[PDB]
Amino acid sequence: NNWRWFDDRSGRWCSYSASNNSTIDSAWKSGETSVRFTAGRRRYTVQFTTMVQVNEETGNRRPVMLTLLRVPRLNK
Amino acid sequence: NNWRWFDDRSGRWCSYSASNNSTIDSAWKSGETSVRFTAGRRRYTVQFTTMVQVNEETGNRRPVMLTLLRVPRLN
Amino acid sequence: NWRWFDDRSGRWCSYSASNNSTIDSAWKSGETSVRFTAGRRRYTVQFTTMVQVNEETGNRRPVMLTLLRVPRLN
Amino acid sequence: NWRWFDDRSGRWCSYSASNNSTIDSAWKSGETSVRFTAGRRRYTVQFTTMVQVNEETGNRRPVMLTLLRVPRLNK
Ligand SMILES: Nc1ncnc2c1ncn2[C@@H]1O[C@H](COP(=O)(O)OP(=O)(O)OC[C@H]2O[C@H](O)[C@H](O)[C@@H]2O)[C@@H](O)[C@H]1O
Ligand SMILES: [Cl-]
Ligand SMILES: [Cl-]
Ligand SMILES: [Cl-]
Ligand SMILES: [Cl-]
Ligand SMILES: [Cl-]
Repeated sequence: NNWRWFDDRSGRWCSYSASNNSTIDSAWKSGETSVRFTAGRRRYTVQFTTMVQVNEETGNRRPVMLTLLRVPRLNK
Repeated sequence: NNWRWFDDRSGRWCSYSASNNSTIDSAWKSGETSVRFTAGRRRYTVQFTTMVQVNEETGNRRPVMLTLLRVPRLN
Repeated sequence: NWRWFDDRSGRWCSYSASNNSTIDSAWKSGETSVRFTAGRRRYTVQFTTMVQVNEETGNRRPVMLTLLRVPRLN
Repeated sequence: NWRWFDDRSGRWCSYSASNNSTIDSAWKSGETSVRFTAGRRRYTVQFTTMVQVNEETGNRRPVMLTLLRVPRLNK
């Protein structure tokens, strides 16, 4: 949905699974400074103070972004 | 609770109930141009293209806003 | 990019070009408030409550900041 | 207010004041992209993907726009 992480291999921003997006976005809305999530057993932490995702198995750091919708909304 | 409506009587922005905030925020995230909700004995439409809430019983209009959290977050 | 709500017309209204520039400059500088005048009336915008206040009467009208989509559409 | 991500250090990095101003001026004017130079390096920032492209090598560096809280907090 609205969070993305950048894949350096493909050179593209990528969406999370619905479940992981909801876990991240819920922690964002609750004021937490970081959040843990998994893809299967693979562990990750998103650090909101640096906007980086840390792969907790390889240590690789990928940037994250929060997409923003226009305000006000455009007419259809 | 990230949506707010302005109360001209008190001069303050006000929160929605958790459930009404969720209805509004779910329609916002889904790309809808407006959303209806019920609070007490009144039905309201939030018009996202104008950022105004309309009381459908009386026609009264109140402005709305979406709060935004800082990016990046502070330590 | 800044607007104030006019309850008489029931609509958000744009600020004048100069008032918009004055308000947006203070916003970007991290200030908590900014002064301006319109129609020979003195106002303060309070960014911590997102309202404009008539300094003589105390009347509060809400303000909003338009936001651009991120990413941008093609 | 604009930042680019450095995959070597794993950190977001600031632009020079002049390059930040070039990027932000194009952002505010509705452009879909903007070119800038830093020394011998030549880049395009693509706002539709939030990526900076090195015009010589094609290397992609993600970019971000910092966002100030609304409403603002008291000091
Ligand atoms: N940003 C603005 N830009 C242009 N016009 C504005 C703005 N803000 C308000 N106005 C207009 O400014 C006018 C006043 O709104 P207000 O400054 O809030 O103060 P009050 O409501 O206590 O009215 C104060 C006195 O003015 C009258 O004679 C009344 O009888 C009062 O005696 C409205 O027309 C607004 O649309
Ligand atoms: Cl990268
Ligand atoms: Cl990895
Ligand atoms: Cl009402
Ligand atoms: Cl004005
Ligand atoms: Cl590069």
